[PDB]
Amino acid sequence: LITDPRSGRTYLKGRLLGKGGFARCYEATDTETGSAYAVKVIPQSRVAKPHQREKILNEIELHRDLQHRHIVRFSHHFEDADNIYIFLELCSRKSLAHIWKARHTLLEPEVRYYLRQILSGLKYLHQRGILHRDLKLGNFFITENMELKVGDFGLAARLEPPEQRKKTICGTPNYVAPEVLLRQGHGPEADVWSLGCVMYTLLCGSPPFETADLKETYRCIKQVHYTLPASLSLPARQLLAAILRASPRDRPSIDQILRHDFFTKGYTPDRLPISSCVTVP
Ligand SMILES: CC[C@@H]1[C@@H]2NN=CN2c2cnc(Nc3ccc(C(=O)NC4CC4)cc3OC)nc2N1C1CCCC1
Repeated sequence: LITDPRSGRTYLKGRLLGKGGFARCYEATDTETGSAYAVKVIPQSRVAKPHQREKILNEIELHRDLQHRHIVRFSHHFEDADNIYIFLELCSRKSLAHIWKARHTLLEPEVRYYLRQILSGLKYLHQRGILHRDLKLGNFFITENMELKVGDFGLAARLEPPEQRKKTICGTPNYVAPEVLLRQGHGPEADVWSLGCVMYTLLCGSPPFETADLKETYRCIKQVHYTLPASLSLPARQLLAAILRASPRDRPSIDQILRHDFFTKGYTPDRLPISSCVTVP
């Protein structure tokens, strides 16, 4: 159907892109200009409580001015008594979670190709004093040009000193850093850890601390108990080992990650073919 603001400007809702607690996403085209967006439709009732209202407002607040080629462009939002409509950059090639579901694994140059873009995106965020806090495949949006845009600022936060930062446990369990599980909160090092998990998932097929239970995963994270498949290259295993460190201060910075042999000695394609979304390039 149609969506509209205070100006009466209409937008045609296309296909449902996805759901997940608690927003429905659609492709939305402006009726008068044809401008396409990825619209997050949030029911007002699901964000009526203060904590849920604050989460939604923070996402909008932090996402608003973010201008980087490796960051989803926030377009605009508006709201009525029923919904909150968040208009975001539509990325025609879905997400790395969609590609991962189709592929299971990516080849080393592909992982390197996406990791560079993710790191470029994250660096921009970190330089702006914003922590993503929810780095996962599901949050890396792919355009028609096979350009990765880091998205979903639903858990984004202002980077705060250790003593000041909220000590809340949040973020996708398979990607969450041990200091977060230890109620020390998220620092830039927690985003770096999530990237180590991203890298591992893309190379091996599954998150490194994935188990049957959440409790067991949390124990595996805290003890940094995971297996490095023998088939991954030495620079890939070296980088995964440097990144997946229990102590946040022992982890490399984004600049250090990018100066590691995995990136410096490895082949990075200038572009990946569209076909790589569903099958080996
Ligand atoms: C709009 C919400 C987020 C997002 N946040 N920031 C940018 N975002 C997105 C940008 N582009 C897209 N693209 C798409 C995602 C899934 C599909 C897809 O076909 N989904 C099939 C299961 C029905 C198609 C997309 O574009 C044609 N999704 C976004 N997503 C997806 C998250 C899950 C649903 C949409």
